[PDB]
Amino acid sequence: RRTKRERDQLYYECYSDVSVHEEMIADRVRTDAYRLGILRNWAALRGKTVLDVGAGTGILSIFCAQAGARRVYAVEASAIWQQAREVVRFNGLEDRVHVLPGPVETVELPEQVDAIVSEWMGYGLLHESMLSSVLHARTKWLKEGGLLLPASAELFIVPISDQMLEWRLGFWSQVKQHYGVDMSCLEGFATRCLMGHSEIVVQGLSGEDVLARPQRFAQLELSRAGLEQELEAGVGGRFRCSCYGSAPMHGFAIWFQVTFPGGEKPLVLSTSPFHPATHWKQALLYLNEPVQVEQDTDVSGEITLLPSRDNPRRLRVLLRYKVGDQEEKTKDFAMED
Amino acid sequence: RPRRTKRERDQLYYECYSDVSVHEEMIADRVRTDAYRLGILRNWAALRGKTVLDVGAGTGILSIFCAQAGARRVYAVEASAIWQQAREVVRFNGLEDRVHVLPGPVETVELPEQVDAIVSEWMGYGLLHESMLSSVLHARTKWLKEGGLLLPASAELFIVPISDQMLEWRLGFWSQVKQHYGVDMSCLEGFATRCLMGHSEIVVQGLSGEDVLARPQRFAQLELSRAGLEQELEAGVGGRFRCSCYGSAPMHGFAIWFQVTFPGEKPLVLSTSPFHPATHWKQALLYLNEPVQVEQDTDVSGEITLLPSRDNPRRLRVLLRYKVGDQEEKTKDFAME
Ligand SMILES: Nc1ncnc2c1ncn2[C@@H]1O[C@H](CSCC[C@H](N)C(=O)O)[C@@H](O)[C@H]1O
Ligand SMILES: Nc1ncnc2c1ncn2[C@@H]1O[C@H](CSCC[C@H](N)C(=O)O)[C@@H](O)[C@H]1O
Ligand SMILES: *CCC(=O)Nc1cccc(-c2c[nH]cc2CN(C)CCN)c1
Repeated sequence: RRTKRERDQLYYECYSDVSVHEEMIADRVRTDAYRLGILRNWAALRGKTVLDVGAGTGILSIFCAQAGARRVYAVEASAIWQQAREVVRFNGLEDRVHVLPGPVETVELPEQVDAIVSEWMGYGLLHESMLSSVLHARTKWLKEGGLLLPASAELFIVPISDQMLEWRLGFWSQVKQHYGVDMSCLEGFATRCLMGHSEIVVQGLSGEDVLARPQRFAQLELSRAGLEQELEAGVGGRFRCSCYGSAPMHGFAIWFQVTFPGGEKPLVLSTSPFHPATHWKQALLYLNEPVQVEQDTDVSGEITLLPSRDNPRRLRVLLRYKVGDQEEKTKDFAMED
Repeated sequence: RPRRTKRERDQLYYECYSDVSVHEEMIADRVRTDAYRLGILRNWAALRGKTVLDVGAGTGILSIFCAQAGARRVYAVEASAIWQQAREVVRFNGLEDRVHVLPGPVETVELPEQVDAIVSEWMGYGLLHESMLSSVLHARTKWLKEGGLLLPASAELFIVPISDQMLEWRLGFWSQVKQHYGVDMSCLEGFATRCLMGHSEIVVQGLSGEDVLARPQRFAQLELSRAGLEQELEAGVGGRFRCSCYGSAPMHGFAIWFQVTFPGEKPLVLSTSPFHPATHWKQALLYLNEPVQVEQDTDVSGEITLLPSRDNPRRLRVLLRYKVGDQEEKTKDFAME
């Protein structure tokens, strides 16, 4: 029964709480990437004007002030804007950073800007669907030739064997050795419960969980004309890879990176399991049950990321896949609550 | 609260026990599962050739422990769909003539006879969350023979003031931002305090000795054979407490926890204390709206009541009144997260 005004109310109220901003600012990989991406673009920002789309606690806007921006419009729709105003005033930057309450779509800036900065990425890159707000701002408020930070995003997929899941499935066969009762027969049940659902699971993996070379399946250049329409229809594509070895394959992980223009050279913020952990972790797409793979087992497929039917802020993933000689299968996932 | 009928609430409660994760967590809790295993086997003399009712058999584990103790017949009653898994575990262990899995609530299930003993793991967070105890007492009245065994036989509830070191780290986070990022966010401590302490939810979290500010106090004792215990549960259980603080510390509120006792041999105690080995129950934390500074010998006293919530009688409510030093008496009314 959820309307657009109610959905947006609930979405923004979630960002009014401290925990989510604590988690974001405690993410050093994330927050340093933005700090360093901003400072490397000093030449484009010094004396110039910036729009921070979704300013939160104000931190990115203040990085921009510190890079030399003449003025920063810190726009924020959640009640956290009040915290941002307090932080700006506390750092003595009222004259340089103007906190503006409300959605960026309807906010009134006194001028167009030279640059946009935004941390808009959700789980699986596109959960929350905030990118359309950034693009709306770009069209409405960014000067011709202005700077967009980050400037692009890329999506990757790979087959995985999730070590933690494997222990959880193996648990039931270990009951006998712990307590002298054989519960190995609940393995099928544990599998139905943990793998047989159609939810995207957000969980951090290591490189040892990755079974093949990761494949890029989409590239999003934020300045590309028609990107809004692509997001609505769905982004993605085909992939193919070969497994390294014997492993119980559980499904796929997806992740992203975003890239900032260089000064210097281009800075990449990555959420790969081979790279230092971030609060995004990776987004796991589990098969209904494990499939044993071997060295050189072919894994192919096709994936589309799109907004859900009944909630446009909820990521949906449509997956088609083939593991070795098993027939092609499909699975339709939605982001877990 | 959005209105649900009794039948609907009960259905949602049992459906949550139909999933593997809670049973994995319970069985992985070695402290819990070995307490019952040993509590049952120590009572071999009262169980040899005798009949047992397992109230809320789940995956069937306690019922099988009872059969292993020499029980002649065990009735494994389970209202959640997990009864199907119990039935299969029993068959797989070759115990189908001794352990009989019976589906449905213990309140309406028909046994062929009264029993010599009841075993049940009925304890929720803060002991009484879920309100399962009344079902065990219902089964005692209806099915347990006069002089019959009850496992466990009693429960006790404890309270102590705490300085949560983890919470103190989270509140101090905003003062550490300048060091990492060159942006001063120390002014958000107040906001973080309102968010993390100002709510009225019971927070379930594992503490240790370093978090405890005084000698723990027992505030209630529940003897399961006591007449009219059912009525006490509905009216609320609890009592007054007092203690004296050990040293200087920001007091954040209180922790409560419980233990239950099995008849011996000597008597086995399953404890959920922060000074004892960790369990899945952790402790239940009752935060004040903001920290209060205490000193050595600061008097902390009050009265605490645990009772069903009004809208959901399976949700634990806690009525607390307390006084720290010469601060005025305060009250706070909590509900389980
Ligand atoms: N259309 C919109 N207009 C304004 N703010 C928005 C928005 N959509 C999302 N937001 C806000 O954008 C923020 C994304 S999280 C990023 C917070 C902050 N920039 C930081 O880096 O720490 C949230 O605070 C959310 O409420
Ligand atoms: N009134 C009732 N009748 C039957 N089962 C009940 C019940 N109230 C709760 N239960 C069940 O009691 C169990 C409590 S959890 C304990 C599970 C199992 N005995 C073990 O020790 O691992 C749950 O499976 C729950 O569904
Ligand atoms: C499933 C119904 C329900 O809400 N149960 C509930 C609520 C909170 C936490 C748990 C839980 C989580 N892990 C294990 C358990 C059960 N545990 C508290 C022991 C119960 N006898 C369950």
